[PDB]
Formats: sequence, C-alpha cells, structure tokens
Amino acid sequence: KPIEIIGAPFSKGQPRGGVEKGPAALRKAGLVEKLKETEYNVRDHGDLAFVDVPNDSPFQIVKNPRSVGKANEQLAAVVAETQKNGTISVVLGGDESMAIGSISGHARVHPDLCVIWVDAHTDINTPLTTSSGNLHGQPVAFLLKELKGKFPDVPGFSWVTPCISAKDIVYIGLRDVDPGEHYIIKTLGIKYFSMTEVDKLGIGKVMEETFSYLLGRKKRPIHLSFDVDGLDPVFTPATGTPVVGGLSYREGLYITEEIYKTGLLSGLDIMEVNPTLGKTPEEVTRTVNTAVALTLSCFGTKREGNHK
Amino acid sequence: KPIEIIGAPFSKGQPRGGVEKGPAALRKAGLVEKLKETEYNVRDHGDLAFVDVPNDSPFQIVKNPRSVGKANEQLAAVVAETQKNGTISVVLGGDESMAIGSISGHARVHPDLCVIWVDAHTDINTPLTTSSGNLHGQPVAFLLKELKGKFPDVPGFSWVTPCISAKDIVYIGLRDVDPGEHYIIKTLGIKYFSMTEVDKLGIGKVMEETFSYLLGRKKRPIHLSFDVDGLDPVFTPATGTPVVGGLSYREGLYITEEIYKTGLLSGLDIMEVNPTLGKTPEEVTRTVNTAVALTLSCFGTKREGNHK
Amino acid sequence: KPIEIIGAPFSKGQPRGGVEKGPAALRKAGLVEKLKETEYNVRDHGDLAFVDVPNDSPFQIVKNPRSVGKANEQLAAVVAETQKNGTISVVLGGDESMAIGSISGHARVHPDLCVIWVDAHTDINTPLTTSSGNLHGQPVAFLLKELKGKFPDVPGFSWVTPCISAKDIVYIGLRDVDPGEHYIIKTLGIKYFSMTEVDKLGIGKVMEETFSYLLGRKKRPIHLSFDVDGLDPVFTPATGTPVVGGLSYREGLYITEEIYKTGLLSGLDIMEVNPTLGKTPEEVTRTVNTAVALTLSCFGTKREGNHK
Ligand SMILES: N[C@@H](CSCC[B-](O)(O)O)C(=O)O
Ligand SMILES: N[C@@H](CSCC[B-](O)(O)O)C(=O)O
Ligand SMILES: N[C@@H](CSCC[B-](O)(O)O)C(=O)O
Ligand SMILES: [Cl-]
Ligand SMILES: [Cl-]
Ligand SMILES: [Cl-]
Ligand SMILES: [Cl-]
Ligand SMILES: [Cl-]
Ligand SMILES: [Cl-]
Ligand SMILES: [Mn+2]
Ligand SMILES: [Mn+2]
Ligand SMILES: [Mn+2]
Ligand SMILES: [Mn+2]
Ligand SMILES: [Mn+2]
Ligand SMILES: [Mn+2]
Repeated sequence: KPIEIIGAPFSKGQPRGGVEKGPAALRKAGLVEKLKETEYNVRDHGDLAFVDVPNDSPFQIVKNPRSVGKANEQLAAVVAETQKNGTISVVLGGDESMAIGSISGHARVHPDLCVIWVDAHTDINTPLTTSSGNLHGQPVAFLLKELKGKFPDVPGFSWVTPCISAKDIVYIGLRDVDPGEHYIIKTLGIKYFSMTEVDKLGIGKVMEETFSYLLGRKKRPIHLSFDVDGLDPVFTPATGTPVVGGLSYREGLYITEEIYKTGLLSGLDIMEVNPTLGKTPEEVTRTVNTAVALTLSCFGTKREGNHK
Repeated sequence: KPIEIIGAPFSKGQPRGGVEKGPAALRKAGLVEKLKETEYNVRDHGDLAFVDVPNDSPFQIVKNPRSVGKANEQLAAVVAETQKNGTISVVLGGDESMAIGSISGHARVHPDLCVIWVDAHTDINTPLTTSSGNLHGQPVAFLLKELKGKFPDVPGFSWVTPCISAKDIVYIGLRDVDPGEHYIIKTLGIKYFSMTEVDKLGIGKVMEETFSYLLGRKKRPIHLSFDVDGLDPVFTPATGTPVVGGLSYREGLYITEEIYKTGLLSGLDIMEVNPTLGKTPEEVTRTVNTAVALTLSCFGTKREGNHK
Repeated sequence: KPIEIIGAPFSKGQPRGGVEKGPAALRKAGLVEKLKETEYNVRDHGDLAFVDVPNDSPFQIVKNPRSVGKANEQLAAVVAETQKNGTISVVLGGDESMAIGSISGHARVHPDLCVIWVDAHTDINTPLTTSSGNLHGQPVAFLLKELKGKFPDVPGFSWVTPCISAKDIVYIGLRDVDPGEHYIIKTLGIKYFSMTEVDKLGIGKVMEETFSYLLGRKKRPIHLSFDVDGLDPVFTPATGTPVVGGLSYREGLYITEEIYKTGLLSGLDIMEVNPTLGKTPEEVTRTVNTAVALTLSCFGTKREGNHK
C-alpha cells in the first residue's frame, strides 16, 4: 500500500494568509524524504493549483464561498482518484476548509469510512451559526448528512453531498466550542472527547474508546483530520487559532501511533500549520517538526523504536 | 441561586504586600462581567474594609495576630449573611489567612459542609508548629475541631470556634508539607491527594475518590478553597509561595468542572494571587486569567462548550 | 542501612567533556548535606581517580575502549566493596558507560538483583551495532548474559562477565531507540515501558507493572540506573543527548518515590548530568537540582511530607 502526498496550499478558509505555505514548510522540514524511510512507498502529487475566483462576495456571512467551494471540489476529485488507485492520501493544509474536499473525495471510494477529528474546535458551525464567516470553522457542517438542508445553499458547494453521519465521527481535543456548535453536537449526539475527557480518562483509554466506538461493529477505513492546534500552543505555536490547555506532544504522538497500529488509516490531513505565525523562528520550526513527527507516526514510526 | 463576590484585599497573613491587590486584578481581568454571562445571577459586595490594628505585636511567633483575627471576624459575619440569604459566596483573596473567616461564617449557616483544599501546602501549622509566624499557613489549624486547645489562644481569634472535623476536609495538590503539618495529618488522619497520588491515580480518579469520600454518606454543601499556587508555577507564576511539579492548567480546570457538576458548590475562595509577583507582566496576566478561568469553571463554563 | 556516595567523574564513554563535572555539581547543590537530613547514615567515598590510558586507539568502531574498560573495572571493585559492607551504593556520573562497572560490582554481592533503567535510550548497542563508537550507549550490551559472545572481545573489558539476563531488566522512558537496539530488545524479549506505554498506562500503573514483573516471584535487591535525559529537556536541559516528549518532573519523582517505598533499593546511579551543557546557568541549576531531588526521593523524601 502506497502513500500519496497532496499539497493543499489554501488560505481562503480564513483571513490570515501564510497557511498556504504549510505544504512547503512541511516539505522543507523533509517530510517526503523521512516518509520514504518507512515501510510505505511514497508518491508526491505536488501542490494543487487553486483558481482564485474574482467576484467572490460573501454569501450572507460566509466569506470566499466560491473560492473555497471550487478549491474543495478539485481536491475531492484528486483524492477520489488516488483512493480509487488504492493509495492512502495525505493532504497537507492550508486551512481546514479543505477537509470538506479531502473527506468528500475519500468517501466516494470508501463511503464506509469513519472520521477522527483531532482539534481544539469542532468546526461544525453552519453558514447560519458562524459568528465570523470563516469556512475553516464549518467543514464538518458541509459533510454531515444530518445537517443536510439545515442552512441555505452556499455558492460554490453545489457539488457537495453529505457523506458522513453523526455516528461516523469522533472529536478529540475540544476546548473551544461555540454555543451553536455545542447545541449541534449534543442534539445530533456526536461522539467527542474534549479536553475534560482526556483529563478524566487519559489518552490511552480515550483511543481505546474511540476505536471500539467507531470500529466496534465493523473494521472500516479511517480518516484522520489532524488540526495542528489540537496540541497545546507550547508545541504547535504557529497556528491561526491557538487555545491553552491542549494536547501534549506525547498525547498527540500517542493518538497517531494508535491509529497507525489499527492498520486502518486510509486518509490523513495535516491542517492549520502557518509558517508565518510563531513569535520566533523556533516556534515555527517547532510547529512544523512536530507536524512531521505526527505524519511519520501515522505511518509506522514508533517511540519504542523500529527496525527492518 | 445567585453568586455573591466578596473582596478580601488582605496581606497581614504573610509578609509580601501586593496580594491585597488580587481582588482588583481579578476584577480588572473582567471576572464579574464574565460571571454574568453564566446561568447564575451575580452580585458584587465589593471589597471589605479591613481595620489595621496599630499595636499588633507578635503572639509568641504568630505575626499580626490581631489584624488577622479581626479581619477574619468581619469576613465570617459577611459570608454568614450571604449564605443566610441563600447565595453562594465567592471570596477573592488577599492571602489565605482569610480562609478562616470564609469557612467560619459559611459553616454557621451550613454546619454540615465539607472542604476541598486545592493547594501545594496543607496550611495546618499551629501557632506552636509554624517555623515562620505567617498565618496564611495556619488557617486549617484554627478551624479543625480536633486541634481545639492544642495550642495557646491567639489574640484576635477568640470569636473562633472549630467548625470542621478531620473527616470533612480533603487536600489536593500537596507537594510542600512541614514535619509538624505531616504529623498532624497522619495522626488526625486527614484525607489528602498529594501530587504523588495525582500522578498515581490521575486527576479523574482523584475527584471521583474525593467526592465519594466527602459526599458518600450524604450530599452536603461543598466549600472549595483554591490556592492559586496549587497549580505549577508555569501556570500561576504570580504567587508568594510557588512549588515546582504542581497541578496543570487542565487538572485545575478539571477539579473545578467536577465540583461544578456536583451541583453542591456553596462557598468558593480564590486565594494567593499577588499581581506584583511575576517575573514579567505576562506572568501576572497569566496567573490572573487562569484564576478567572477557574472561578468561571466553578460556575458552569465547560471546555466541551456551552449553550443557552 | 547506610548510604555510600561514589563519584564517577568520567567522560570517555562519549565525546563531550564536562559530564565528569557532574559529581561536583551535584555536591555543589548540596546533595550530601540534604542526604544526611534523611533517615539514612551517609558516607562519601569521594570521586574515583581514573587513570587515562595513553594509546587508546578505537577497537574497530568503539572509542576509548581501554580507558572505559579500566575505569569500570575500578568502579566495580569499589561498589562490590561497599555492597560487601552492606551499604547502598550511590554512583554520581560522568557518563553512563560507568553503569557497566556499577552494576557489575553490585551484582558480585547481590547476583540476584534486578535493574530499572530510566532513560530515553536503551543503551544496548553492541560494538557491532553502534552507529557511533560511544560506549555510554552500549553499557547494557556488556552486562546481558544473552549477548555474551555476540560481539568481538573489546580491549579493556576482559574482566567483565555478563551478570544479568534479559528478564532482570526493565526500561522506563524510551523514545529514541536504534534499529539494532530495537531488534535486540524484541528478540531477547526485554521488558520496557517506552513513552508510548507511559502515555497509555500512566506512570502509576507503570511502576506497579514494573514491580510485579521484577519482584513478583521473589523480593530481591533493586538497582536503579537513572539517566537524567529520561526526563523531558524542559526539566533536565543540561544533558548530552536530549530527546523531546519525555518524562515529567512529577513522573520522575513518582518512579523514585515508588522505588523508595519498595524498601529494596540496593544500587543507584545518577548519570549524564553535564554542568556545561544548558543554554543558560538556570538550565544547569535546573538539571542539577532535579537530579538531587530524585536522589533524595530514592532515600525517603516524599511530596506528601515527612517527619521524625
Ligand atoms: N469557533 C470558530 C471556529 S475556529 C476553527 C479553527 B480551526 O479550523 O483551525 O479548527 C468560528 O466561529 O469560526
Ligand atoms: N509551610 C509554610 C506554609 S506556606 C503556606 C502558603 B499558602 O497559604 O499560600 O498555602 C509555613 O510554615 O508557614
Ligand atoms: N543511540 C545512541 C545511544 S545514545 C545513549 C545516551 B545515554 O547513555 O545518555 O542514554 C548510539 O548509537 O550510541
Ligand atoms: Cl518509495
Ligand atoms: Cl437543494
Ligand atoms: Cl445578573
Ligand atoms: Cl479557652
Ligand atoms: Cl550521617
Ligand atoms: Cl572469550
Ligand atoms: Mn479545524
Ligand atoms: Mn482548531
Ligand atoms: Mn494556602
Ligand atoms: Mn500554598
Ligand atoms: Mn544512558
Ligand atoms: Mn539517554
């Protein structure tokens, strides 16, 4: 089974530019080379070419609706192609508005996949609940079958069709949820392990419960959307929306090591790394190196060691 | 059920002045406003006016015995009044020598309450065991029925009458206990979860065991005395007596979230925040903001999110 | 039962000099004085005098083979002498190539001892697997009976005879293991709790499982080789080979407090403290003070407190 890296240098999902430099920063740190040192065969698709859309006026509150919807439509078609060729897809973010396209194309080939969303935010605001118009905080809303038609059709996402139900997703790391988002998850009954559950159960018991909840009935493809700001700002400083009291370096590597070991990883996202957002160059290097550490962990690198 | 904030800008319980600025710093950070954003109705009593006592010579080793005893006598009368009016009292410290008065007035109305003392210190030195004469480290000794008459009567605290027994208190966070204090807790058999027990059990299992130990026989009012230095100096830098290897931001918020959820919080203390003690202005802001985070957590703010 | 401190100011086990200053730094911090404040009677043997060996050419890849082998031969004879006099030996490192001599002399008197190796590295490379020729990363290989004759005889260590089997050692803290080392531990089946197992089980459950695994059949002398770099570089900065995502201050003190409580500690090593390796003087003081904290914890100092 081979790995396919896909660059998604996108920033229209939010206001801060620079996140579109995440793919390259990740590559600068030597992500591809280190990945070839693993058991997987690695192919690099390069970065997608996103067509800026000139007259992209806000749909009500939603900003850059057409740019975001057009960029995700491309990503889906690409991801669906590599999943269609039996390869694990690895999308390097820009912002997480690209998760819409990553999960969508992936779910076209493996419509039975589950989603593990490591993040400090649920990103489940709908065009009507979002306090800001940033689409990097509404991905999940465009994908959930239950939310289908709960908000007006947004220009650019007509190609979208909810692919997952509230039962196929599990959140890990939550510590910054909005009233609407919180109402949504409690009503739809989405499974989540916010920081308070990681503090109560411990990350080991969390992964165990995540797996039996998602893979208990049948083993199926896993799709991990890791948002760099899921870990504490002491580890991943260079992120647009940092929240204190998050996951530790260890707990992060633990989640990816457990997902690796399940042998079910099918799709992977490394989002929200903004190479221009730390306080110092070291904060950036720190954020990037840990992002690479997590991607490598998802593909075999164990802390106990490794040998051929 | 309403909340009543009570400012206790006191510093005679120790040598460093500045802690009496804790109430205002807390208010500066917007504590009252953020509290009104919760389900509770909030009232602010303001800061008590403490009468300095001119000829306050040390009673043996005990310093400022009359100032401390007079200030706590006032606080009790106030707290007893608001508890008497069915309102949860929130005392903002100065130093924790004010816990004597907070718990005392509270126990007048709800004589059945239990005490959860989050701190790196037991603060159970008696006027005869204390190596220094600082009364912020002897509060518990003036309140424990078992210690009644175990030390000479200290000027200013005649109005005091032990209100709680060794069985009604639980410590969390200990990592700096004196020989006398340690002898006291092991003989009286006071329940405690020092740092080594948090490391062994995990904070989730700690709160569980704290609750079944205190509320196992009958649900009763809870009195939480949170000493800002219960958390590691990486989180609450601006404190008079910092000790390394303490509670994390997460474990602290976890304790308050669990106490909130019990629905039994009746009295709350936020002590030892000294706005003039960090190394930088950020260390102060850090200490204060986390203090506010804990007070808000005690009143409903969950990390998983909230909605009306 | 008395304590015997033994200075092992050695640096030939690696390239960076300065680690030979570890004993003195440790003494500067007041290790001996603080140790006399405990229940144990303390004696200080001083620092061993290591004879530099002029024509110490590399045995194949192994560097300073004769210096290292001669220095460890002396240490064994010393340790065997104090163990022979019924005293717990405390060796202050230089580098951990001295563990060979510490464990060897110790095993001469208590051939039934088990070994708890707290470290980020397994240090089990053999002269043939080691990528560098540094002997501070091959100690375990010279001691394991199973590895006897698995590599050519190294000049200077003829006096050595494997004293422990794969079943008598337990690792704690691993997060940087080499392919050879990993093959060795998985084939010989050595018991280990790498960082991923500490994250999954928690340090409390780790010590429990360490003790029942080593002391389950019969209580026997324990030999703890603590490598300062077993704790995260945020705690022990001044170390030659720091690895991110390690043990916390608390987890470290927890391991030593549990080993103390077993009452079986017979040999202790405090290795890899290099007084000339931090980024600032505070990083050094931090490393040293925590090293002393761990040694004191191994001898009775509890975080819950202590009294006579
Ligand atoms: N609560 C925010 C969502 S921020 C989402 C950031 B990220 O995509 O990185 O998780 C809102 O209303 O847009
Ligand atoms: N062990 C100290 C007690 S320090 C108490 C500080 B605080 O009140 O903040 O816990 C003594 O002998 O006064
Ligand atoms: N993996 C390294 C071992 S570094 C050992 C350092 B220390 O002794 O401090 O654990 C090598 O091939 O020498
Ligand atoms: Cl390849
Ligand atoms: Cl429609
Ligand atoms: Cl109100
Ligand atoms: Cl009397
Ligand atoms: Cl002595
Ligand atoms: Cl031979
Ligand atoms: Mn996100
Ligand atoms: Mn996020
Ligand atoms: Mn206190
Ligand atoms: Mn304290
Ligand atoms: Mn070592
Ligand atoms: Mn090491």
